[PDB]
Order: sequence, then structure tokens, then C-alpha cells
Amino acid sequence: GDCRCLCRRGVCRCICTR
Repeated sequence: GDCRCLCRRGVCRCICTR
């Protein structure tokens, strides 16, 4: 239920979990 954005290898992923 908590959203978090993270970037890896210059690719940004905004994902939500729990």
C-alpha cells in the first residue's frame, strides 16, 4: 500500500507495495 519510487541503471520505477 506504500508507494516508492526507485531507480536502477538509470531506469526509474515507481512501484507500490503493501
